[PDB]
Amino acid sequence: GRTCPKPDDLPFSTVVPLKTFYEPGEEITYSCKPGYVSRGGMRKFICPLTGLWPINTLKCTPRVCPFAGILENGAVRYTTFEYPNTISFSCNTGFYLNGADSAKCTEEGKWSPELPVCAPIICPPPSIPTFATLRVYKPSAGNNSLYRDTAVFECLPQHAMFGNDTITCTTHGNWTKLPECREVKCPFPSRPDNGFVNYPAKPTLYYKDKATFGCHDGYSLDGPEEIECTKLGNWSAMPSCKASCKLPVKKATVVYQGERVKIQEKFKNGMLHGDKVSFFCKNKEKKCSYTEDAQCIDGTIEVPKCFKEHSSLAFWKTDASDVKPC
Ligand SMILES: *[C@@H]1O[C@H](CO)[C@@H](O[C@H]2O[C@H](CO)[C@@H](O[C@@H]3O[C@H](CO[C@@H]4O[C@H](CO)[C@@H](O)[C@H](O)[C@@H]4O)[C@@H](O)[C@H](O[C@@H]4O[C@H](CO)[C@@H](O)[C@H](O)[C@@H]4O)[C@@H]3O)[C@H](O)[C@H]2NC(C)=O)[C@H](O)[C@H]1NC(C)=O
Ligand SMILES: *[C@@H]1O[C@H](CO)[C@@H](O[C@@H]2O[C@H](CO)[C@@H](O[C@@H]3O[C@H](CO)[C@@H](O)[C@H](O)[C@@H]3O)[C@H](O)[C@H]2NC(C)=O)[C@H](O)[C@H]1NC(C)=O
Ligand SMILES: *[C@H]1O[C@H](CO)[C@@H](O[C@H]2O[C@H](CO)[C@@H](O)[C@H](O)[C@H]2NC(C)=O)[C@H](O)[C@H]1NC(C)=O
Ligand SMILES: *[C@H]1O[C@H](CO)[C@@H](O)[C@H](O)[C@H]1NC(C)=O
Repeated sequence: GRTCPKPDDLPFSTVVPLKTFYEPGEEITYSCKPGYVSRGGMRKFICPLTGLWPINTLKCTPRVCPFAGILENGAVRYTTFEYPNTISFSCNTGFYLNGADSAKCTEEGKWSPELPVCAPIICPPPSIPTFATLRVYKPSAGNNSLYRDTAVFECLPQHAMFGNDTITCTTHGNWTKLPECREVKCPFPSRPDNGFVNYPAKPTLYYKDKATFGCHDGYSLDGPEEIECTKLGNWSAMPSCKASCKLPVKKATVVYQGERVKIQEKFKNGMLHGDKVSFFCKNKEKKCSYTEDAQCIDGTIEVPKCFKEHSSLAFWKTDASDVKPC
């Protein structure tokens, strides 16, 4: 007699019992693999006497979990909400993912784990470090603060801050490291020789306290006119009063700050400490002029040896200042 051959292998199905051949009368059963369903309902067949399995209308397709394209305030990386695909989630900035970051479409046709949700990241109101007060804070959400919000602290009078004065509301619901408010004092500043110094009239001096200096006519300051009590208990700087220099020569064109000037004119009232200048002097041989420097260093200034000061009443030898450059 005849016999039916092995059954055609249908997509996403299972046949039972699956033999390579059947006797007329035997029965087999197609079933969609788990995670699939059929536009039909599980087809069974009995091997005909002809030995030819009938036409199979069985079509199995993936069960489809519920639409999950939208994630309020977030992104949903997906392909097709059908078994056994995986879909992942994430939230826009400001929000955190309250739930699993991904989920699969189970063979049952539901999402596992249950779809997550994006939620607003928040920090509770911040604390005030000792000896400080924050003047930059206002709840953005209820009694609390939202992501990347800020609060700014300013220490208390006579107290120095250590660490940024500004804190932000991090993704961890907590704020960034807080600043410190220690109290700092500075010793009184020493008066400068040939000069004087001033500062608040009180028992002790603390952080951010100002002290000003100066010098008697003959001298000038070699440091800033004003200084303050730094957070490290010492001062901005300690200026001294340095002696000015009398004009080195009677008449001469010199370079002061890259420009030519009449030295007797520029420093009519003497040169201050530090003032630098450049003298001109020719190079006999090549008949051109070059320049060397000099500077007022506390009452003294070394005019270059190469310099030659021609007298006003002589003039008859051209000045180095007027010789072509070298
Ligand atoms: C805001 O809120 C956060 C809570 O979520 C909080 O936590 C974060 O910051 C803390 C530290 O402040 C973190 O804990 C530390 O993590 C360090 C880095 O992690 C390591 O992990 C890697 C794994 O990849 C290992 O390879 C490393 O060896 C290491 O273990 C870690 O080094 C710290 O460990 C210590 O090391 C010390 C060294 O001398 C030891 O004394 C000490 O005993 C310990 O061994 C510590 O674990 C925490 O994980 C962070 N968590 C998150 C989610 O960010 C923040 O601190 C908080 N911010 C503020 C300002 O409060
Ligand atoms: C006010 O007082 C503080 C307290 O000492 C002074 O801090 C000192 O600052 C210097 C640099 O400005 C630090 O030097 C550091 O180490 C060596 C110096 O040989 C070198 O690697 C670098 O110069 C480096 O910056 C020094 O460590 C630091 N003092 C201490 C104890 O740590 C500050 O300079 C004073 N300010 C004024 C205006 O006087
Ligand atoms: C945030 O905290 C405030 C506290 O200022 C709460 O305000 C009041 O209203 C509540 C009503 O449920 C009371 O139960 C609180 O006792 C009362 N607070 C004070 C100080 O009297 C407010 O409810 C909180 N708001 C949110 C959104 O959490
Ligand atoms: C600290 O505050 C922020 C960073 O947190 C930034 O402005 C800078 O790094 C610091 N600002 C100041 C004023 O030190």
